[PDB]
Amino acid sequence: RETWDFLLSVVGFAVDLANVWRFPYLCYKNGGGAFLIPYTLFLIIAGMPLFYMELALGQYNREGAATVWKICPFFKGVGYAVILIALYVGFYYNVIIAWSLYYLFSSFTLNLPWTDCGHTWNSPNCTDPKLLNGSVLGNHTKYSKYKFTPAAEFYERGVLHLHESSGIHDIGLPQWQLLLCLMVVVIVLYFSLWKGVKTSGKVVWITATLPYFVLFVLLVHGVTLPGASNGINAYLHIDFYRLKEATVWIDAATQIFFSLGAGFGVLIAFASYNKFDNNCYRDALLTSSINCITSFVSGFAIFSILGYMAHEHKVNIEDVATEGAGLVFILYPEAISTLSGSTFWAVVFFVMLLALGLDSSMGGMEAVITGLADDFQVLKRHRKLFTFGVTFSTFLLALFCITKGGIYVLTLLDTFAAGTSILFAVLMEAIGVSWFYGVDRFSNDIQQMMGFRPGLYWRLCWKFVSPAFLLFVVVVSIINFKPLTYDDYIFPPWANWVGWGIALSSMVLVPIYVIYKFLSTQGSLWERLAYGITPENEHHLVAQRDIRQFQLQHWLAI
Amino acid sequence: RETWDFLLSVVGFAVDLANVWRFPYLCYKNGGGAFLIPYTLFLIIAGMPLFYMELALGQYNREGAATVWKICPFFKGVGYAVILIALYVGFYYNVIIAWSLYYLFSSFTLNLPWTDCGHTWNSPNCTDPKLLNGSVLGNHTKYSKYKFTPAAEFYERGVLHLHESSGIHDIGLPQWQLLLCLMVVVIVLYFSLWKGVKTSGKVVWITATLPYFVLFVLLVHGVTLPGASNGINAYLHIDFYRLKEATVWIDAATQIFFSLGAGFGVLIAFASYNKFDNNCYRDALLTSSINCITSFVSGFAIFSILGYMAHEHKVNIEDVATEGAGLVFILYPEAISTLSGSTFWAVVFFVMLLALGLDSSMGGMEAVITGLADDFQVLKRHRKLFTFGVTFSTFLLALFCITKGGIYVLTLLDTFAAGTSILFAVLMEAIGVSWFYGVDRFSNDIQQMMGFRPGLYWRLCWKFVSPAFLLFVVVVSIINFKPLTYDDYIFPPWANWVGWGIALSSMVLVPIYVIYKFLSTQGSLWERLAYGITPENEHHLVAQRDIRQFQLQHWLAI
Ligand SMILES: CCCCCCCCCC(=O)O[C@H](COC(=O)CCCCCCCC)COP(=O)(O)OC[C@@H](O)CO
Ligand SMILES: CCCCCCCCCC(=O)O[C@H](COC(=O)CCCCCCCC)COP(=O)(O)OC[C@@H](O)CO
Ligand SMILES: N#Cc1ccc2[nH]cc(CCCCN3CCN(c4ccc5oc(C(N)=O)cc5c4)CC3)c2c1
Ligand SMILES: N#Cc1ccc2[nH]cc(CCCCN3CCN(c4ccc5oc(C(N)=O)cc5c4)CC3)c2c1
Ligand SMILES: CC(C)CCC[C@@H](C)[C@H]1CC[C@H]2[C@@H]3CC=C4C[C@@H](O)CC[C@]4(C)[C@H]3CC[C@]12C
Ligand SMILES: CC(C)CCC[C@@H](C)[C@H]1CC[C@H]2[C@@H]3CC=C4C[C@@H](O)CC[C@]4(C)[C@H]3CC[C@]12C
Ligand SMILES: CC(C)CCC[C@@H](C)[C@H]1CC[C@H]2[C@@H]3CC=C4C[C@@H](O)CC[C@]4(C)[C@H]3CC[C@]12C
Ligand SMILES: CC(C)CCC[C@@H](C)[C@H]1CC[C@H]2[C@@H]3CC=C4C[C@@H](O)CC[C@]4(C)[C@H]3CC[C@]12C
Ligand SMILES: CC(C)CCC[C@@H](C)[C@H]1CC[C@H]2[C@@H]3CC=C4C[C@@H](O)CC[C@]4(C)[C@H]3CC[C@]12C
Ligand SMILES: CC(C)CCC[C@@H](C)[C@H]1CC[C@H]2[C@@H]3CC=C4C[C@@H](O)CC[C@]4(C)[C@H]3CC[C@]12C
Ligand SMILES: CC(C)CCC[C@@H](C)[C@H]1CC[C@H]2[C@@H]3CC=C4C[C@@H](O)CC[C@]4(C)[C@H]3CC[C@]12C
Ligand SMILES: CC(C)CCC[C@@H](C)[C@H]1CC[C@H]2[C@@H]3CC=C4C[C@@H](O)CC[C@]4(C)[C@H]3CC[C@]12C
Ligand SMILES: CC(C)CCC[C@@H](C)[C@H]1CC[C@H]2[C@@H]3CC=C4C[C@@H](O)CC[C@]4(C)[C@H]3CC[C@]12C
Ligand SMILES: CC(C)CCC[C@@H](C)[C@H]1CC[C@H]2[C@@H]3CC=C4C[C@@H](O)CC[C@]4(C)[C@H]3CC[C@]12C
Ligand SMILES: CC(C)CCC[C@@H](C)[C@H]1CC[C@H]2[C@@H]3CC=C4C[C@@H](O)CC[C@]4(C)[C@H]3CC[C@]12C
Ligand SMILES: CC(C)CCC[C@@H](C)[C@H]1CC[C@H]2[C@@H]3CC=C4C[C@@H](O)CC[C@]4(C)[C@H]3CC[C@]12C
Ligand SMILES: CC(C)CCC[C@@H](C)[C@H]1CC[C@H]2[C@@H]3CC=C4C[C@@H](O)CC[C@]4(C)[C@H]3CC[C@]12C
Ligand SMILES: CC(C)CCC[C@@H](C)[C@H]1CC[C@H]2[C@@H]3CC=C4C[C@@H](O)CC[C@]4(C)[C@H]3CC[C@]12C
Ligand SMILES: CC(C)CCC[C@@H](C)[C@H]1CC[C@H]2[C@@H]3CC=C4C[C@@H](O)CC[C@]4(C)[C@H]3CC[C@]12C
Ligand SMILES: CC(C)CCC[C@@H](C)[C@H]1CC[C@H]2[C@@H]3CC=C4C[C@@H](O)CC[C@]4(C)[C@H]3CC[C@]12C
Repeated sequence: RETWDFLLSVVGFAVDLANVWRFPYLCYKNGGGAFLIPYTLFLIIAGMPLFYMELALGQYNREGAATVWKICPFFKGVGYAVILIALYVGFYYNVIIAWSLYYLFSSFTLNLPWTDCGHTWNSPNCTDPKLLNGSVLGNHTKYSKYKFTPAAEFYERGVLHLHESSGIHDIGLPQWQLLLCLMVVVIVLYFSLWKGVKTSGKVVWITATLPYFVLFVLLVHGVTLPGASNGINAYLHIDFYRLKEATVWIDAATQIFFSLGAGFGVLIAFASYNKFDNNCYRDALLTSSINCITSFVSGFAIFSILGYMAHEHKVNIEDVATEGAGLVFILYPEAISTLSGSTFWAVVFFVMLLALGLDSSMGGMEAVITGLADDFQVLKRHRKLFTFGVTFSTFLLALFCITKGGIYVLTLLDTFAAGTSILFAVLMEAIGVSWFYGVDRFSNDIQQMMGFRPGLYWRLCWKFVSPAFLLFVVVVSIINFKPLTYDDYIFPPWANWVGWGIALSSMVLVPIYVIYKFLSTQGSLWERLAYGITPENEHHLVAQRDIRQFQLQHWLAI
Repeated sequence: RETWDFLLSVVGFAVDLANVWRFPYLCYKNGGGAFLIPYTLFLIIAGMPLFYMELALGQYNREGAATVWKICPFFKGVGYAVILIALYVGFYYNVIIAWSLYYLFSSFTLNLPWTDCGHTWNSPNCTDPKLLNGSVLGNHTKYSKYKFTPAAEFYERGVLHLHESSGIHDIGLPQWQLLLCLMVVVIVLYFSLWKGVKTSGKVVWITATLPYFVLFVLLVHGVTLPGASNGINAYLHIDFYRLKEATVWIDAATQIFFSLGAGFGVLIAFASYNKFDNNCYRDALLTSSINCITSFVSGFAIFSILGYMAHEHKVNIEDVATEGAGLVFILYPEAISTLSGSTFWAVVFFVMLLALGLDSSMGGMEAVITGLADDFQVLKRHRKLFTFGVTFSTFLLALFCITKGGIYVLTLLDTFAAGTSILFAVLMEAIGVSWFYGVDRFSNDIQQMMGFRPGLYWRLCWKFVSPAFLLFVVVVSIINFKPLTYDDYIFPPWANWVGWGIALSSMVLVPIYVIYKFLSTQGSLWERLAYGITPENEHHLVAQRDIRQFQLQHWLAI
């Protein structure tokens, strides 16, 4: 097996599409710091421990996301589910890239399209804050999401053409610009994964340095804006009534698992190609810290831009922009237009966005391919044809999201395909590793790898804290489910049913695989359970009947 | 390899769902005998020769629909395409079975639902021909498909609930009755195919004798009906202006390939499990003759019932009923209601219909499984799990057809997924067998199998007549494509585009596989072509450069 070298003090999981695209609007939806508090809370007790656990497991088992369950086959279906979940996000992650690519084609012009009105895609209700005599902002200002801004009009009508679709029931025909963009994206992804997984300097060298510089420049220019004070005050304000709710915690947990890459198989695949003596402890600590800092500064800049647009458009910060997946493509272009030499900064920004998106998609596809090739070794000899199959099936399923109303399907996937299912997957993983496999054996493996055992804090998190919190958030997501909306359009009940069915398609993979393993094994019921709970490399112990999982000392070991 | 025994003088391909369900409405659409003439024409020169060719190939190669191209790998993709085409019909063939199953649940009642009006599913516009004082048949009789008949109302509103769907753009939610029916159908199909392919007496013993008796009784009762004369005259009338058209020939060719099972891989799989000394000549002759006779008598009875309903409802025969896939479920129940003891005859009829449908679906699924297991031998050791995968994927894709507007998707599949693609597949097969592989080698194989060479007629058909006619019908289908309609609703252009894309998904499998084989082989371009045109068991000849396909004598051999 090959070993990846090209690894700075902080892995690439710190800066990704989740922190630059998902975290902004996920935080803007849940007020201000009222989303930051649960974010850091689930990061210190759930996110970082599960990150460390997945990294250590991938480094010790030297296997993919699915095969690492050779120590406990009854949870191997979990290794499938997360992979499918990864594929799920691949249905809309590549589309986002396409969006940036389109913005790239809009960045080479001397006059940015999102600067003013008067274009073909713009509607008659287009309010230019810079110069507009017909602007009656002082009046007829509906208390709702302001879509009559040049950036929002260019996003929904020029890029997505949402005005040609009434809802999810009538998506229409896929836009040909987005079609060609997605084709280019999947071609680039195929030409980067077919000949094995190389260092891929093209995207790594960028994502290592350029996103930090771009975020720094954006924050420095935003704090100097006239409306920065209101946005800063809104971002630093703590709304305890939102903490009293339940959706904020679910969103924080989902954003944690998105930014840290836990629950998709990317961490396991990454650790499988690392050195056996690599210290995942310091790596996980630095990754979590830098990811938290990056999310904090990204939300700070986002709220600064929101306050600026609120001061310019004379609208409330709550209703100045949207709360969907296209919030950054409306806020950041407006801030770039204010920058001197908007063309160069826009080009650099959308080039950064493309690099982060391609990096995330490449990591996800590599995780999926590694899992399915470790499960079926034949795919290791046909990686090119296999890579084509994944990228092509992905294109056929990403066509729904590039349609005239594909943003609704994208939101449906981001809310149901990822969410309330990844939490269950990571919960089952933690239960299988700490309780079924044993937290003591995991600590012994970590000691064999790095030379030292984790502290009691990590053990209590892997065994008690994180599983309990995951079960709690899963229960509170199931009992307190809320209807999905694009902040102006309420999804129909059958759309929610389809989303729940898509989530169950990955959730039920664990009991189905349990039943399959129970029926595929030969012997008594107790012998089948022993075969399903003992490692595949120690099945001879089942012949000796010395199964530690059938002893109370195993379950009472911390 | 196992060998099937349970084979009467005429194989089960004579009486099938195509002759009892597809042929009736396909002939009623194309006038009367104006559809019979091209049917027999394509049967004597295209249908029977290709039937004999596929039977002999399956009996000689002892392989599935795809692997029989071991003599010419460049056409092996064709063996895939037909299999996919089979799967295509499996998307709507099982649904038809479900329909009959629902009718079975409607057959145990003492009062048939399709006898009169006054039910929940019936609309206010329900005209009972038996007794109705409000019947003003003498007036307000729109010159269109009469849907205000009890049988049609029970079919479209009681079974399909078509009134709740405006078109293909809004299919709605799948009906739960049809859902349970399709679940029962796929369960029965899985429990009949998992433990290998047995004789399956349950459906074979029925389909051998019961359909003939039921058709005989129906014809005898129909010829005695008062309106039988008009229907007989319409069926025996030859409309030459329809022969001057092009759609009639396409429909006749599609019905021939449906009734004979050519173009789906069922014939190859059937012949692969037969004795090596089995005479496919007499079998093909008797099969074609009995299939033609069965189609003729079925159309005769159908036109008799149409004339009866025209006499009762006082409507023209052209507009007395529909021309869709639900014509038999409207005509035959009306004739059964006139029979003495309608309950028993209805039960026997829908039991026959279920047997034929299950037999056709079992043959198609067995062909698909045999092809995919001969291509990948590993599936021979996991036939149960594989059978589940085919049946389940089939259920997930048949859900579109059991919806409130699933009849539109069913018609789309029956018109595009099967049609203009199966003709291209059988054309490529005939070209690869007669020209690339060699008609002389095929005749030598038939002589080795049966002890005698086919006549010059069969050679000229396999090499000249049938390929030319297939190319002609393919060209006339491509250049003279007509928009699809349910005789009252015109499908939108994007529906036709999706249908053409589904057809191309199977059509382009041949050039894609050609490119794949060319790129996967190592050597010069001429050596790659030689490897792609010579049999896999004679590739050593490529080393000796004595390839007969590179000689003019091979192409000029009859
Ligand atoms: C909502 C429907 C789920 C139906 C799907 C239900 C079959 C259950 C078989 C099953 O669980 O066997 C697995 C292998 O599974 C696979 O292949 C890929 C399966 C991907 C299909 C999931 C599609 C979900 C939308 C595990 O097989 P294994 O025995 O652990 O290993 C096989 C071989 O690699 C050993 O080296
Ligand atoms: C509209 C998209 C077509 C994309 C699909 C394009 C790949 C092309 C590979 C290809 O053509 O390899 C085939 C094997 O193919 C398969 O697997 C099943 C393929 C089924 C996918 C078709 C889905 C169509 C809706 C033939 O492989 P082989 O080299 O002849 O034999 C493999 C092994 O069985 C040898 O014993
Ligand atoms: N879908 C999805 C999804 C969802 C939520 C997510 N959060 C985070 C992600 C993934 C983002 C990180 C991707 N990694 C993988 C690629 N990269 C890397 C570095 C050095 C290397 O070196 C070699 C070599 N020597 O071959 C190869 C090689 C590769 C580092 C970054 C994600 C993805
Ligand atoms: N999809 C589709 C589709 C489309 C268009 C079509 N036209 C025609 C068809 C198929 C209808 C015929 C199916 N055959 C296969 C099953 N049967 C049979 C007889 C004796 C046997 O004996 C054994 C044993 N000893 O194991 C096993 C066994 C099986 C004979 C009938 C079709 C299908
Ligand atoms: C089926 C699995 C294995 C692969 C595909 C998964 C995703 C891409 C599928 C699963 C269910 C699908 C949805 C099911 C139904 C609808 C409603 C329709 O009016 C628009 C498309 C839409 C919204 C589909 C979009 C694509 C979708 C979300
Ligand atoms: C079926 C899959 C595998 C391949 C085909 C994908 C389909 C969905 C895609 C591929 C190319 C696309 C077309 C490309 C360009 C145009 C022109 C535009 O003015 C209307 C939409 C239209 C007509 C698109 C419709 C959707 C389309 C046909
Ligand atoms: C429908 C469209 C998008 C299909 C893809 C078309 C383009 C992108 C394809 C068609 C043929 C392809 C080329 C075929 C062969 C090679 C040689 C290989 O060593 C590197 C890639 C390279 C150079 C490919 C690059 C991508 C390519 C140019
Ligand atoms: C165990 C290995 C070494 C040999 C056996 C190879 C077989 C079992 C492997 C290799 C190719 C694989 C398939 C490739 C493609 C698909 C389509 C999609 O639905 C994902 C799973 C599925 C259905 C895979 C299932 C497992 C598979 C059939
Ligand atoms: C969704 C549809 C349209 C496309 C599906 C593409 C994927 C799932 C399919 C298409 C062709 C398939 C490949 C065909 C043949 C082989 C060679 C065999 O030795 C291992 C499996 C492997 C490598 C298959 C893996 C799965 C595969 C890549
Ligand atoms: C619409 C989107 C999904 C189309 C994507 C097409 C991609 C996946 C296809 C189109 C043509 C293909 C190439 C055609 C030929 C070759 C040369 C061969 O020696 C290696 C593979 C390679 C380089 C193929 C790689 C995959 C490829 C680039
Ligand atoms: C083989 C699998 C992976 C393919 C999955 C993708 C298929 C099911 C998707 C991809 C894009 C989709 C199309 C996108 C847009 C339209 C136009 C709309 O007015 C009717 C539906 C139609 C025509 C869709 C039909 C289904 C479709 C072709
Ligand atoms: C998705 C629907 C069908 C729900 C049921 C899914 C699960 C429970 C079913 C579907 C198909 C089933 C498998 C079908 C056939 C076999 C082979 C047999 O030798 C052992 C049991 C085994 C391996 C079954 C185990 C259970 C199974 C995996
Ligand atoms: C994609 C392949 C491999 C498997 C599925 C094939 C069949 C079942 C698919 C392919 C394209 C599909 C159609 C694409 C688009 C539409 C329009 C939508 O308004 C209703 C469903 C409908 C009419 C789909 C029905 C199912 C369909 C016909
Ligand atoms: C996603 C696949 C694999 C499994 C689920 C299939 C879906 C499409 C099926 C399975 C069961 C179905 C439901 C069964 C019964 C009812 C009640 C009826 O009054 C309205 C429709 C409704 C609510 C159906 C909607 C469609 C449904 C949810
Ligand atoms: C969602 C529904 C339709 C799933 C299927 C449920 C029913 C039909 C399933 C569930 C469990 C199944 C049984 C499980 C095991 C066996 C033993 C085997 O030797 C014969 C079949 C038999 C007896 C199965 C028959 C079908 C069965 C009863
Ligand atoms: C050559 C044999 C002996 C060993 C290799 C087994 C592999 C290559 C076989 C066995 C299982 C197969 C897959 C099973 C399921 C699917 C899903 C569907 O899209 C049809 C093809 C596809 C994708 C098959 C492709 C080929 C496959 C992956
Ligand atoms: C469409 C989706 C929902 C379901 C797809 C089901 C089919 C394509 C998949 C699901 C599970 C798969 C099987 C999983 C594992 C094995 C064992 C391996 O040694 C040969 C292939 C085989 C037997 C696979 C064949 C293809 C398979 C049956
Ligand atoms: C909605 C439809 C598709 C559901 C169909 C479910 C079918 C395919 C599933 C459900 C439960 C399954 C059964 C569960 C358990 C067993 C016992 C095992 O020893 C052999 C397989 C067998 C008998 C399975 C066969 C397949 C099965 C019957
Ligand atoms: C994995 C593959 C084989 C699955 C293919 C089947 C999927 C794509 C089909 C089967 C039945 C379909 C559903 C049937 C009916 C409805 C209700 C409608 O108002 C919106 C779309 C929706 C919710 C469909 C979504 C797509 C669907 C779930
Ligand atoms: C469906 C779209 C992508 C159109 C292109 C399809 C065909 C022409 C493409 C798609 C993927 C391609 C394959 C991808 C990778 C390889 C492996 C390489 O060692 C030989 C060529 C081969 C086997 C390619 C042959 C051409 C190929 C099969």
